[PDB]
Amino acid sequence: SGAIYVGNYRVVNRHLATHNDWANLVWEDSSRDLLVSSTTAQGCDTIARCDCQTGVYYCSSRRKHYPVSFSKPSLIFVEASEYYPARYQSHLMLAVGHSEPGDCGGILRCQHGVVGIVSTGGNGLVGFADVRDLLWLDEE
Ligand SMILES: [Zn+2]
Repeated sequence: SGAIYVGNYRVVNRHLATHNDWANLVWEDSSRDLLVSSTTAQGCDTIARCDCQTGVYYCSSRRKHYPVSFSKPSLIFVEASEYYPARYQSHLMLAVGHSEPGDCGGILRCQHGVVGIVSTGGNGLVGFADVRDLLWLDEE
């Protein structure tokens, strides 16, 4: 589990979104595994605006933050998980590291701020849904 809080937005894995999220929907994209809902309180997070490929991510199934190198966001085939069938996921970054389903929502951060959240795992990789292209998260 986990979310990003920026402005009056809450960014969550689409597959973990709640009824309240869907009832206060700003934007969602199944192909990206992302959903954004509206918040009353202002968020603590800053979104990275950059093309970093190194950062640190939180792994709940290890209670640890790990430094990682990761690929640039792309359209990647993802094997079946507990929460999706095998499918193509867009805007996905991969790193070598540990990720189980409940690790979804852990933040990946670089020197510029939040890069994305954990969205995929298995076979010794961790996949992250990028948010750095969502420039509208920083305004309105
Ligand atoms: Zn960066």
